[PDB]
Amino acid sequence: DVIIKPQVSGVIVNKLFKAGDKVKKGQTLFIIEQDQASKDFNRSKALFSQSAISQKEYDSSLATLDHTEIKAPFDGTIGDALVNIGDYVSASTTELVRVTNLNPIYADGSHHHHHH
Ligand SMILES: *[C@@H]1O[C@H](C)[C@@H](NC(C)=O)[C@H](O[C@H]2O[C@H](CO)[C@H](O[C@H]3O[C@H](CO)[C@H](O[C@H]4O[C@H](CO)[C@H](O[C@H]5O[C@H](CO)[C@H](O[C@H]6O[C@H](CO)[C@H](O)[C@H](O)[C@H]6NC(C)=O)[C@H](O)[C@H]5NC(C)=O)[C@H](O[C@@H]5O[C@H](CO)[C@@H](O)[C@H](O)[C@H]5O)[C@H]4NC(C)=O)[C@H](O)[C@H]3NC(C)=O)[C@H](O)[C@H]2NC(C)=O)[C@H]1NC(C)=O
Repeated sequence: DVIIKPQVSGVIVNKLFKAGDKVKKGQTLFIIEQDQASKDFNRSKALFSQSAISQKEYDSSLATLDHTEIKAPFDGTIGDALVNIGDYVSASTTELVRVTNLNPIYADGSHHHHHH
């Protein structure tokens, strides 16, 4: 009784899942690219340990258009795909795929919390 939803709004990049297969708590299934990979989540392709990329005038293409992998909420069963790759999608509202079986598990800690 749960539906797989992303964390942002952008465009599908890929799908590492199957129709009628099982899922895992934190298992990648979908992917969406957006102009916002959080300020404390994405680790970016690489870093600047030193003068290896010359950030002084390095390229910007290597630091943008990040991607957000959509991992299942909890192990169980996954249905089919509603949309396809290369198709723009909205925030969590996008119910491309849904998960069935198992109980509704939840235990994250990224951001957007009002429990203090
Ligand atoms: C997603 O993909 C992208 C493609 C990728 N980007 C690119 C371009 O490819 C993204 O990576 C980028 O973004 C991430 C995070 O979003 C990473 O950047 C973070 O980490 C960096 C270090 O590696 C930087 O942080 C450093 O600089 C800041 C200031 O801007 C902080 O330092 C300040 O504060 C300190 C403590 O308060 C010091 O100040 C104290 O000492 C002085 C000395 O006199 C004074 O007395 C002060 O008054 C003191 N403080 C107090 C309170 O009294 C420090 O000197 C000061 N700097 C300045 C200039 O003033 C930071 O340290 C943290 O600071 C906070 C509060 O400031 C403190 O609470 C923490 O304890 C402390 O850790 C510095 N850290 C280091 C290790 O040097 C970035 O600014 C930081 N981001 C943010 C939002 O803060 C990544 O490296 C980025 N890459 C590039 C190329 O830019 C990628 N990921 C994400 C998440 O987007």
